[PDB]
Amino acid sequence: MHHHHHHLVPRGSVHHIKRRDIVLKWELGEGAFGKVFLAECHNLLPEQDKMLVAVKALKEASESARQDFQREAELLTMLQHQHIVRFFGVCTEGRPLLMVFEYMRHGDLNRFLRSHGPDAKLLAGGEDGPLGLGQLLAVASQVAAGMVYLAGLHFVHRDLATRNCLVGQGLVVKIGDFGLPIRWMPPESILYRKFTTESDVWSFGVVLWEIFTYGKQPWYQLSNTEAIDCITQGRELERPRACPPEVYAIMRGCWQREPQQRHSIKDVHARLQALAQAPPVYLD
Ligand SMILES: Cn1cnc(-c2ccc(OC3CCN(C(=O)Cc4ccc(OC(F)(F)F)cc4)CC3)c(C(N)=O)c2)c1
Repeated sequence: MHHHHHHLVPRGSVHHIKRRDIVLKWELGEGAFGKVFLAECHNLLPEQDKMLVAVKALKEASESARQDFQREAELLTMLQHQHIVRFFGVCTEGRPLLMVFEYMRHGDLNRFLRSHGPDAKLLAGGEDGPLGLGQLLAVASQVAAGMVYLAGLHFVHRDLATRNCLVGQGLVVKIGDFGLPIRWMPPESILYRKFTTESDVWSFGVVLWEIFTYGKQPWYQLSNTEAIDCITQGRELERPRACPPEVYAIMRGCWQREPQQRHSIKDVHARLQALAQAPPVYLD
């Protein structure tokens, strides 16, 4: 499993939550493996007597999982930043074993982008304004910030996509993981299964494309095989209509064929916070 996070050592202890303090309300979507519930958490934070959390319940017993659960929990207690989905602690009192996370009310970034995009009405007869340049750049900057954090910990995500980012209380974007993302992968990751900080910056560039297409499928016009072919052949995703050349220049910097030629996430977030600060002059 996380043999790729073996080098990481958490200094702090895992917080244990009592069963009683967790009051499950109803499921958050269609959780795979676990299923995720929205729950009321008692005595977790002093300021908020009964706060809202996302609770992931583990499916299987056996030291195989019980051991994995403990390592996943330990690593998560270590990952604490404004742009990383917060982990609160675990519950071991009886079965199933629970993992408690911060509630992100607007769900994943992909649906969010789709629902705040030009094709929104086409994606909903369902319920029934497109996110502006600054709004898109804020999202883009928030994600890069999470990636600058993880690179600081020598942590490789391996699955950075808008589907794995979450939106919360007032357009706050945080990187998480819902658990082969070939379309977001660089050629060294496809062919040689080599995942580094450089592999993650490429995926960030794909995330940037996803943001500026309002959740469109990377290589949508291609099958999985067709996509692998174009990635290894050196083909780059076309600059979205919504994307200014200034933002496209960053994606291209992430997609540099040679990993050691790819633009650092520090430089990427820096450039993104600067454009996010003053949106560039762009007209379609
Ligand atoms: C409107 N709506 C419909 N569904 C939702 C919804 C569904 C599931 C949710 O919870 C799950 C998200 C996915 N998970 C995580 O992201 C854990 C993780 C953290 C860091 C992390 O580290 C790192 F580095 F990758 F970021 C890895 C995993 C599990 C928990 C939430 C929520 N967090 O409120 C919201 C909202």
